[PDB]
Amino acid sequence: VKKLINSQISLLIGKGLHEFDSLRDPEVNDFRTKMRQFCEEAAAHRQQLGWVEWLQYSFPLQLEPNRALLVNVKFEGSEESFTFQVSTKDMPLALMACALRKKATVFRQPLEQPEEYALQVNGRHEYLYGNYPLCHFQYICSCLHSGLTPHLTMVHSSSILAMRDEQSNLWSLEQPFSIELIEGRKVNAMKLVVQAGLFHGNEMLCKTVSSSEVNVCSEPVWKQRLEFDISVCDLPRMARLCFALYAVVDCPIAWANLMLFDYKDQLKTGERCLYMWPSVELLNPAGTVRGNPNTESAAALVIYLPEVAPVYFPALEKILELEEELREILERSGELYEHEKDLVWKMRHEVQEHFPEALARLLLVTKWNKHEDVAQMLYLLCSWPELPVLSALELLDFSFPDCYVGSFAIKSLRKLTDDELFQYLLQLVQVLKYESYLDCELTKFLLGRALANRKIGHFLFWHLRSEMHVPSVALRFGLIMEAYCRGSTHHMKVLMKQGEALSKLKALNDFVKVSSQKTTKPQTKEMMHMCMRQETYMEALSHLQSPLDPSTLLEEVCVEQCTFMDSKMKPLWIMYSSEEAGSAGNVGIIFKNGDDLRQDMLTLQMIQLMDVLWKQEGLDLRMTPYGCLPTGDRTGLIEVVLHSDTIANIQLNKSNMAATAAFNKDALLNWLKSKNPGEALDRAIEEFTLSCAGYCVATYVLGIGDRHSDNIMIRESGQLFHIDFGHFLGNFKNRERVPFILTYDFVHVIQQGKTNNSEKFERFRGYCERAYTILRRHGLLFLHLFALMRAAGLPELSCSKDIQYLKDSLALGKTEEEALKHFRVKFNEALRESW
Ligand SMILES: CN1CCN(c2nc3ccccc3cc2Cn2nc(-c3ccc4nc(N)sc4c3)c3c(N)ncnc32)CC1
Repeated sequence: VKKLINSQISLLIGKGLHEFDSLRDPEVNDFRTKMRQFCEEAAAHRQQLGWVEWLQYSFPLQLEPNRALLVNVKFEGSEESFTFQVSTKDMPLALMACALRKKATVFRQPLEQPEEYALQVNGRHEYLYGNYPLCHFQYICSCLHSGLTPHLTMVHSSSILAMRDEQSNLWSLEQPFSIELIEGRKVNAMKLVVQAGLFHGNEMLCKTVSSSEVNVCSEPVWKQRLEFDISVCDLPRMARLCFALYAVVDCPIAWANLMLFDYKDQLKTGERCLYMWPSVELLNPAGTVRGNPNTESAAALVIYLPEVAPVYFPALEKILELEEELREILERSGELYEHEKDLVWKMRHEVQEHFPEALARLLLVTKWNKHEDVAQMLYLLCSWPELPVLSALELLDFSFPDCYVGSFAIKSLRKLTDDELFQYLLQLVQVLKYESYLDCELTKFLLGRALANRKIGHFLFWHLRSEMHVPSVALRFGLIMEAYCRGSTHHMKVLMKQGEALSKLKALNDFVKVSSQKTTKPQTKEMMHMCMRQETYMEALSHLQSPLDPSTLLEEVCVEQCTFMDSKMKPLWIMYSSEEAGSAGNVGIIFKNGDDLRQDMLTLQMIQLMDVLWKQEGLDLRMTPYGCLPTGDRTGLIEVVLHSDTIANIQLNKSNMAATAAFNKDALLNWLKSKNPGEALDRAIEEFTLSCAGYCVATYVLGIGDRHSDNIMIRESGQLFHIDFGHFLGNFKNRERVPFILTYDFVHVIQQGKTNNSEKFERFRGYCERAYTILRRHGLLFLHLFALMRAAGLPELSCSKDIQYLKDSLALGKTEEEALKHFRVKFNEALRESW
């Protein structure tokens, strides 16, 4: 039975656990046991929560960032149901009470308090409970805007408890620092050099040193000594040694990095063999500090770590043993001349006292290649007041490589609400890539939070699982997933069911790719349907939680509605229905295989954020942040938005449609008039107008380029949205400066199909201005989030030039005033550009 579990984990994570063992490694071996402990105790806590608490773990509320309402309620065993009039201001308890009083009369009354129940959304993994107005609940909202009547089910507490039950599991060393560079094993055309250097973060702890010029063979021999311009007793606990190997007459060949203190803080010695990574300013301090696992093909560099006695980096305990100014004027870019830094350092007790939020600026002027300077910084750190989340996020960057610091950030991040934490999860994962060691505060934090909230849990898994084909993080992520599963047996089973669907989806897609190159779509579609109709398909692809959103259930797959697009990577359109969920169960997914959805996922998340900030301030721009999740190697899912189309498509202005325009510009409006007759039209134009304003501003600020009519969509409701985001930050395909954009087809619709409507247009103008100004108030939030993502190795997000795009598009350089004028400048341009 333990064997079975183990083998299912292996299948889930996509890498056998025997591959962990066979490395014979203390770091790994300790990670696995210590974490297993951690996670299982979390299982223990969970399996004894109160029923409500369980609900919060297992189906977290989905909330919003008056008038009368129709609701249909039913109880768990019967199909008999009741349809109340309720108030959107009513608490769920009120509704439950009504449902009880209705139960008690039909079924003549005993009768059992409302506080025993929770309302489940029919045919979804969603519930409604807690002291909230009914329309604070996302699902309730959905229905309101879209006409529909809420279908809920009274679930008694003991039913929930049955659920909970079924899911049970030294400064003494002054000499300079030297290594020996012996030899290697590898390929090129000339002469070979290695250069070395010591980094603490992006910072060099002294001048790098080079190798002497050796002939271009395959098994080079230096046997060199290499002494660095720092004392040994100075090295900071996080000192990072970096090499680059290249040829010369420059040809980069490979790189390699390691920590100088092992993970139990022992200064390392003596011999290391270094299995290097292929080669893409040659030095790469950010890159993984574990070696290439391709040990039969990686160039290897043997080095030697001299002995100097054993020596353990000091305990904190020891570390801790060791004018009327203008400093404010300097305290507001953040790059600064030398005297300026010396000031900060001198003033550092004042910064802790009267500018606690300047921690970061101080960490950067602090002298990490001087142990003394480090101990006082730390001294100060140990009594430093906690920081707001936004400063914490700043601290997570590569620039702050020290563990004590790392830990203080987590210490500030702990007050994250589950909803905020979810908003940043993508970033906190990509950051694991910077970790020096396996066992770390962050991982523990992520594991702890995942284990306490099944949705964090769900998405952590997929973020991790989607990078398994990436050698440099295969080991770390595989280990984290493993831990996670030890903490959740039942979830592991739910997630396997998802991997299986994915798997078949991959098989089905490959067959589609083949069949299509030997026949007509119609023919291929009928084949697709047949292969789907096989039991093993029918069964694998049905009854699962959607990896795009676990609260959506994909019940029965409607084969007659499935298809593929005949072009490119042949994506799959797979549709579901569910008797239980009624209309709400009619959902679809799109399976893409051959593209990289990572950058789309990032963009749509910045758009989701943008919406939340706008909403937090009372502006709902009617955005469509649809689900998009990479799940494997150039593989992932995209949520289907029903009742929508592409602009381009509506503009094929095909005869014998409702939309038959005499002039092409009418096409778009014709279509809305057909989807929104008589009185309904006014609504749709308004929707169109708000969504258009959001996407105008989000695409501008993000530098989303390559925008055709075939990657912009409208919903029958009026809402316009952008899809397919493959180039951003001006990086259209090299790097331009996309203007604000404004299609004339849209200005037509905003103005209700009239040539002048300054009235309607100048509203629109305001929307834009507003959406724009709010974003700016959270400029840093974007800056810090985009900074953390430089870790993903997204090729359109590599460097300084990339994030620059944002500072500018947001003009965080200018003031509340001059930003807005400057904005209007590029708005009227875009305007007069509309022919
Ligand atoms: C026929 N109508 C409705 C179905 N339709 C589509 N059928 C497809 C069949 C197989 C594969 C993809 C299809 C895409 C569409 C149009 N379309 N494209 C998308 C879409 C959305 C996002 C997205 N991101 C990428 N990187 S590619 C991509 C494609 C889409 C969506 N999310 N929801 C609903 N319809 C969508 C075109 C217009």
